[PDB]
Amino acid sequence: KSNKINDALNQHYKLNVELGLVYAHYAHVADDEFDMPYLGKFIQHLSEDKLGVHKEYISDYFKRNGMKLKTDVSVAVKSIPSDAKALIQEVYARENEVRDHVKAIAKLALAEDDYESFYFIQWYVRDGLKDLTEVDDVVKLFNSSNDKLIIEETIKEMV
Amino acid sequence: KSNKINDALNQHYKLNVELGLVYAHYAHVADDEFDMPYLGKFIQHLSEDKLGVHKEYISDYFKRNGMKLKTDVSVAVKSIPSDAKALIQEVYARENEVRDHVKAIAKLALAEDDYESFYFIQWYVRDGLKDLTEVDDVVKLFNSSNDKLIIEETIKEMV
Amino acid sequence: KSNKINDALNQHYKLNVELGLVYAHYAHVADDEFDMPYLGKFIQHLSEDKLGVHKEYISDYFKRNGMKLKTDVSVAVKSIPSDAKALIQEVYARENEVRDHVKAIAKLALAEDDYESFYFIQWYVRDGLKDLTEVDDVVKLFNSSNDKLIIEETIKEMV
Amino acid sequence: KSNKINDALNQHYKLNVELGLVYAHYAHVADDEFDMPYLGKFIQHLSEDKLGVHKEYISDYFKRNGMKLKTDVSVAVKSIPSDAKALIQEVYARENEVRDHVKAIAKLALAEDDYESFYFIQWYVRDGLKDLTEVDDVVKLFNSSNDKLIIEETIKEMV
Amino acid sequence: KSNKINDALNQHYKLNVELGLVYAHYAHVADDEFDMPYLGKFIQHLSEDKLGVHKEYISDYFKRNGMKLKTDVSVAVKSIPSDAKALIQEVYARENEVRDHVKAIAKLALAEDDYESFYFIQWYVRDGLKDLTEVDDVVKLFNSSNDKLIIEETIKEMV
Amino acid sequence: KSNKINDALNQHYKLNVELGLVYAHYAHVADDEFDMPYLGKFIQHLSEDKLGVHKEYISDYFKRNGMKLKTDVSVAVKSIPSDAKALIQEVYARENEVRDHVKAIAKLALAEDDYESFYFIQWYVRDGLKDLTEVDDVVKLFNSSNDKLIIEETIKEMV
Amino acid sequence: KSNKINDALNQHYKLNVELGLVYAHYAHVADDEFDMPYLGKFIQHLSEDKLGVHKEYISDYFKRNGMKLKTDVSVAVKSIPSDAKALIQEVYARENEVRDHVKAIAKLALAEDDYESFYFIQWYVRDGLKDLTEVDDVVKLFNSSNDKLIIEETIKEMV
Ligand SMILES: [Cl-]
Ligand SMILES: [Cl-]
Ligand SMILES: [Cl-]
Ligand SMILES: [Cl-]
Ligand SMILES: [Cl-]
Ligand SMILES: [Cl-]
Ligand SMILES: [Cl-]
Ligand SMILES: [Cl-]
Ligand SMILES: [Cl-]
Ligand SMILES: [Cl-]
Ligand SMILES: [Cl-]
Ligand SMILES: [Cl-]
Ligand SMILES: [Cl-]
Ligand SMILES: [Cl-]
Ligand SMILES: [Fe+3]
Ligand SMILES: [Fe+3]
Ligand SMILES: [Fe+3]
Ligand SMILES: [Fe+3]
Ligand SMILES: [Fe+3]
Ligand SMILES: [Fe+3]
Ligand SMILES: [Fe+3]
Ligand SMILES: [Fe+3]
Ligand SMILES: [Fe+3]
Ligand SMILES: [Fe+3]
Ligand SMILES: [Fe+3]
Ligand SMILES: [Fe+3]
Ligand SMILES: [Fe+3]
Ligand SMILES: [Fe+3]
Ligand SMILES: [Fe+3]
Ligand SMILES: [Fe+3]
Ligand SMILES: [Fe+3]
Ligand SMILES: [Fe+3]
Ligand SMILES: [Fe+3]
Ligand SMILES: [Fe+3]
Ligand SMILES: [Fe+3]
Ligand SMILES: [Fe+3]
Ligand SMILES: [Fe+3]
Ligand SMILES: [Fe+3]
Ligand SMILES: [Fe+3]
Ligand SMILES: [Fe+3]
Ligand SMILES: [Fe+3]
Ligand SMILES: [Fe+3]
Ligand SMILES: [Fe+3]
Ligand SMILES: [Fe+3]
Ligand SMILES: [Fe+3]
Ligand SMILES: [Fe+3]
Ligand SMILES: [Fe+3]
Ligand SMILES: [Fe+3]
Ligand SMILES: [Fe+3]
Ligand SMILES: [Fe+3]
Ligand SMILES: [Fe+3]
Ligand SMILES: [Fe+3]
Ligand SMILES: [Fe+3]
Ligand SMILES: [Fe+3]
Ligand SMILES: [Fe+3]
Ligand SMILES: [Fe+3]
Ligand SMILES: [Fe+3]
Ligand SMILES: [Fe+3]
Ligand SMILES: [Fe+3]
Ligand SMILES: [Fe+3]
Ligand SMILES: [Fe+3]
Ligand SMILES: [Fe+3]
Ligand SMILES: [Fe+3]
Ligand SMILES: [Fe+3]
Ligand SMILES: [Fe+3]
Ligand SMILES: [Fe+3]
Ligand SMILES: [Fe+3]
Ligand SMILES: [Fe+3]
Ligand SMILES: [Fe+3]
Ligand SMILES: [Fe+3]
Ligand SMILES: [Fe+3]
Ligand SMILES: [Fe+3]
Ligand SMILES: [Fe+3]
Ligand SMILES: [Fe+3]
Ligand SMILES: [Fe+3]
Ligand SMILES: [Fe+3]
Ligand SMILES: [Mg+2]
Ligand SMILES: [Mg+2]
Ligand SMILES: [Mg+2]
Ligand SMILES: [Mg+2]
Ligand SMILES: [Mg+2]
Ligand SMILES: [Mg+2]
Ligand SMILES: [Mg+2]
Repeated sequence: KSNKINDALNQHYKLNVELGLVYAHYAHVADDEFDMPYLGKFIQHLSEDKLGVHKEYISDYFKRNGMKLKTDVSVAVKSIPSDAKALIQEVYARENEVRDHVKAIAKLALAEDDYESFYFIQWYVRDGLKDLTEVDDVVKLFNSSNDKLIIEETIKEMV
Repeated sequence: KSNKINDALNQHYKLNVELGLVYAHYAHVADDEFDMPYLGKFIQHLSEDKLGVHKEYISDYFKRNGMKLKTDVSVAVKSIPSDAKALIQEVYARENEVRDHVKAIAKLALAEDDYESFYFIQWYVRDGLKDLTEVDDVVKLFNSSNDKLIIEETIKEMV
Repeated sequence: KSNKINDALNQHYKLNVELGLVYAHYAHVADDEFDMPYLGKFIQHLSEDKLGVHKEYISDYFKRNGMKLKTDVSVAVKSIPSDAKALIQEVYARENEVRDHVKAIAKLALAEDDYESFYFIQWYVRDGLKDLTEVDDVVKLFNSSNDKLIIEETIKEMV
Repeated sequence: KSNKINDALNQHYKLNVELGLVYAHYAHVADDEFDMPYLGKFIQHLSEDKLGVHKEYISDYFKRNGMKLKTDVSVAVKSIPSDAKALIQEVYARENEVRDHVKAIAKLALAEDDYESFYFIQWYVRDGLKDLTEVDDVVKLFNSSNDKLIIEETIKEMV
Repeated sequence: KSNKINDALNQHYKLNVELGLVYAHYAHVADDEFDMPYLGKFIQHLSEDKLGVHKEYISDYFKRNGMKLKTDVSVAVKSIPSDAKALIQEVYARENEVRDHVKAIAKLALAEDDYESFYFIQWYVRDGLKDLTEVDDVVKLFNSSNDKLIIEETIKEMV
Repeated sequence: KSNKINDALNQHYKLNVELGLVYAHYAHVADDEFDMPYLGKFIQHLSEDKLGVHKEYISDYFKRNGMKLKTDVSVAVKSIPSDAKALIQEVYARENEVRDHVKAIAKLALAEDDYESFYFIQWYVRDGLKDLTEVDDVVKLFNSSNDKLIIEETIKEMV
Repeated sequence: KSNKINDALNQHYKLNVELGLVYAHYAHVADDEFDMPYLGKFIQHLSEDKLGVHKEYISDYFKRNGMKLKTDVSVAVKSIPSDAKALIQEVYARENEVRDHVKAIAKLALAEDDYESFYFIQWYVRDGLKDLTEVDDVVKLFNSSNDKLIIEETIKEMV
């Protein structure tokens, strides 16, 4: 097993956990402070996504190839974006950074001739683009209407 | 809303998140290092429990009564118990401490005449005893047999 | 049986009856004067709630523990809020006062060592918070959009 | 719209509310003090009848023809009939007075050439006679047997 | 675990066992000596209630919190009430005393900050009032009719 | 009716009640102290057997033939066997004594030419042998394996 | 088509055939000599896997891209591992070597810009890790218990 891939995947595990905890806070704020419970449910589903399969796939993959899991988590939510559009724009920015880290891991697996890892990362390559697409669709709405309740209703059909 | 109850519930939110992240690591170790995948699935279900409804009930309760959510999370898993029995014994110890914190919150709600909070905490009072009972049943097995595969098979029927 | 609990529960019976009659008027006004029939149906359901189980639970509880029922009802609706948002804001204020009276009854039952009464009041402790949450969700909409028909459509899915 | 019909219908709304609150008390007393829970359920159904459709039909009719609703309610139950037969005899007397008020409203609608109102009142003309028939059937039983449990059993099949 | 709560719950276990054995005798006598087999089945169901879940909940609760079970039972039925009404009146008296013991245990749990115990006792707080209500409904019948077969038939529908 | 049969059956009623209360304690101890919850459920089913039909058949038989029921119960569980095998061995000993008392009642019924009683006792003659067979099958396991969890699993299929 | 990829895939075809024939022998020995028929069925399923789709996918892929199939097979099973744990440990070693050959083919396809081949090999990259995981799970059991029949029973649920 590759130590650099092991480290890179342990950092991605850490990123998904910390992002998931931030999104859970953002989801609470979207509902409570911004009166957009469907925006909150959208962000909450992203939170459970990062804290669910996004982190468990890595821990399960480690079991198979003899890599070691590291749990080292530090996250504090110290400021909140000022309104709902800024809130989901901040979610978009974090999701775009996820794509960059995933790209680095794919590049490294090919450099290490670690084709089991390149394969494993394929899911994340795809899911990074679709999570970002789902978020971008929501960011769209805030530039498409000035009525929070119209946006809310549109979110309800986007699940 | 009570500031002391708000602080006490924010600390319990923090405890459930951090416990959930530790259990996820313990579940990985139970399977990978100790060859007890059903012990791992038992601990993993506890992890999803703490990181799921145990934390979301608090955030949802805050939305209703005007309390504020705090996300301040710090956890590192720096040593692992040496074998499976010590692993689940350590889970038992953490679950027993949960009962003590839950008791303090119930006592405080009555002191504050905060009966909505005393009510909310009732679930946790009960779930604290049953989570501890489920864990204690697993600790039982390691003193009841010296065969890991017998214990494993018994865990598989305890879900 | 406690005379003070009996008096406190008889006043709560009186409050639920009088609130129910006011809400029935408010529901009529929401539909007829303000053109918001779904706001009216929301308020009408609150009216039937107070005039239904909220009052009958008390009368039934009295049958069990030997307390006496008092019927002494006086209510006149002499002014109406000027628009729909003020109408539902006034409903919110009344529902928040209900929480305070419920809290006093819980405190008194513990003071009297009347644990059957503390138990009975638990439903009301919970229902006070959820009725207030349902009303607060509707008050949200009037600060989320300036289009009565958008608010109306959003109410129709909130039942 | 007719002001006299509006006033006459507002008084009938007031009568149905106040009668409904009295019957709810009578139903409680029939069960608790007189040991006739089925007599109580009979009277309770009359209570929900007056406090339900009997009052809501008027408020809904007002929405259609531009009449105004008045909520002005004053009722105290200060004495209770001494036994069950007197209790249901008192219910009969109140129901018979309802017929007289309904008759006055029908007479007035014809005098005003208000045929929408004469039509609306037709339901009440009929329901006044059948409510009084249902009550009279129960009053029958107390002159037909001296055994409360026989009367109770007969009430249970009369719904 | 609290020693005083342990003792108080062990005495309640003892009370439910001894009451259950007395009711089983009373049920036999209601059928055989008093010709009221449905009164007997009513009392027999109370007997199985006390000797069933009323005692097993305590023993199961002890397993969870580390309290010890005591079995110390002494009961002799040395006199029987003279007729059926006195028989069920005596059942009522015993059930009313159960409420008082349950109240003492709830008061003690709050005094000990034993919120798991206060929670456990909630069932008994409620069941004490409803068992007493069921018995009181049967005592009602003996003051409502002088015909044992009418009372019997009424009991058959009260289960 | 025979006075000696009446006395012999009243003593058997007393034996089944007292045995049932002891088994309920033994079942609690098998689960809590010995970590054998399925052994506990086996013993608990024996407890409900003695406290159920084993005692009610006698009380019902008395109703038919004019014998009198006596309730005189005295039982204290003052020592517990030291381990699970001794626990079920003690259950076996008590069940074997039941066979001897049942035999004495059958012998007495034939001596009294009480053929209704000899018939009634036939069930007990049979059930005495099968209850003892069920218990003996469990005692078998403790001499067949030294692993409590293997024994536990075998008990789970023996119901 | 690449001659080096053609040669590398023809060697992998040869490896899967020869491994499949060895596993078929090992499966026979696991059942017959070692009394572990479920271990035998596990190894037999691996045998049919290598001799089935693992070899036919290659021959079918050759049909599509114009590569030539070579059949050149030489295998003799001349010694058998001494016990069951050594038997499955030897299976593990062979499966781990399969991963190395699969890795070389993936590396070569990228070197040849043969992306149809890199794609085809992806299945094998994944199946190499899961076949090795399935085998490793069985090797686990021999270090988890010293009872062949416990291991056998555990294998039966692992299919
Ligand atoms: Cl941070
Ligand atoms: Cl690889
Ligand atoms: Cl830490
Ligand atoms: Cl409160
Ligand atoms: Cl007023
Ligand atoms: Cl109480
Ligand atoms: Cl009045
Ligand atoms: Cl007209
Ligand atoms: Cl006694
Ligand atoms: Cl507690
Ligand atoms: Cl004794
Ligand atoms: Cl005979
Ligand atoms: Cl060879
Ligand atoms: Cl290509
Ligand atoms: Fe919400
Ligand atoms: Fe996903
Ligand atoms: Fe950070
Ligand atoms: Fe903005
Ligand atoms: Fe995702
Ligand atoms: Fe996704
Ligand atoms: Fe829509
Ligand atoms: Fe729409
Ligand atoms: Fe739609
Ligand atoms: Fe596994
Ligand atoms: Fe749970
Ligand atoms: Fe920490
Ligand atoms: Fe250890
Ligand atoms: Fe839980
Ligand atoms: Fe739980
Ligand atoms: Fe087994
Ligand atoms: Fe099994
Ligand atoms: Fe099984
Ligand atoms: Fe309308
Ligand atoms: Fe409700
Ligand atoms: Fe008022
Ligand atoms: Fe306004
Ligand atoms: Fe409500
Ligand atoms: Fe409600
Ligand atoms: Fe719309
Ligand atoms: Fe819609
Ligand atoms: Fe819709
Ligand atoms: Fe009743
Ligand atoms: Fe009607
Ligand atoms: Fe009046
Ligand atoms: Fe009279
Ligand atoms: Fe009517
Ligand atoms: Fe009617
Ligand atoms: Fe009938
Ligand atoms: Fe009948
Ligand atoms: Fe009938
Ligand atoms: Fe009978
Ligand atoms: Fe019950
Ligand atoms: Fe006694
Ligand atoms: Fe008497
Ligand atoms: Fe009960
Ligand atoms: Fe009950
Ligand atoms: Fe009859
Ligand atoms: Fe009947
Ligand atoms: Fe009937
Ligand atoms: Fe258990
Ligand atoms: Fe049986
Ligand atoms: Fe004894
Ligand atoms: Fe022993
Ligand atoms: Fe039996
Ligand atoms: Fe049996
Ligand atoms: Fe089995
Ligand atoms: Fe098994
Ligand atoms: Fe089985
Ligand atoms: Fe075979
Ligand atoms: Fe396969
Ligand atoms: Fe070879
Ligand atoms: Fe070996
Ligand atoms: Fe394969
Ligand atoms: Fe495979
Ligand atoms: Fe099995
Ligand atoms: Fe099985
Ligand atoms: Mg390279
Ligand atoms: Mg206080
Ligand atoms: Mg006090
Ligand atoms: Mg005219
Ligand atoms: Mg205190
Ligand atoms: Mg003879
Ligand atoms: Mg190249």
